[PDB]
Amino acid sequence: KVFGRCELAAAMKRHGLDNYRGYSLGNWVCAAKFESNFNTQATNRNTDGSTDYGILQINSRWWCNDGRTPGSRNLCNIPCSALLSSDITASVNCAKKIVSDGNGMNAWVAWRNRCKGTDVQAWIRGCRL
Ligand SMILES: [Cl-]
Ligand SMILES: [Cl-]
Ligand code: NA
Repeated sequence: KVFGRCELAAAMKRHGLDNYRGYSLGNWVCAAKFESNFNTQATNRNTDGSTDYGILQINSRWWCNDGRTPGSRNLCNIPCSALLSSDITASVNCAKKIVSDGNGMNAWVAWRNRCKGTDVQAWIRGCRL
């Protein structure tokens, strides 16, 4: 599913991401914009053989099992394919564990390079929340 900006902001808010670990909603929307263009079906293979999945491009290296990432972990206890669902629950629930992992949203390299330190509130401006 490809979400509209405000539609995903509302879904993210409902699932508890607004100010989760201190990150206002626009940070979550901005990260999703640049990680997947708001497409729950996005996937992207990494050079080490791991794959990123979903609206927040969660990596199989640590967080989910895809049966093809040698030596990886499944810290979120879920098959990576669950992160591609039109239902964002798993992506949100696993992103909550990642952002609680000590590095905050720096875990998402696109957030660090394209959202951090910017006016992220613009990503939810105008949305009914
Ligand atoms: Cl594996
Ligand atoms: Cl933090
Ligand atoms: Na894995």
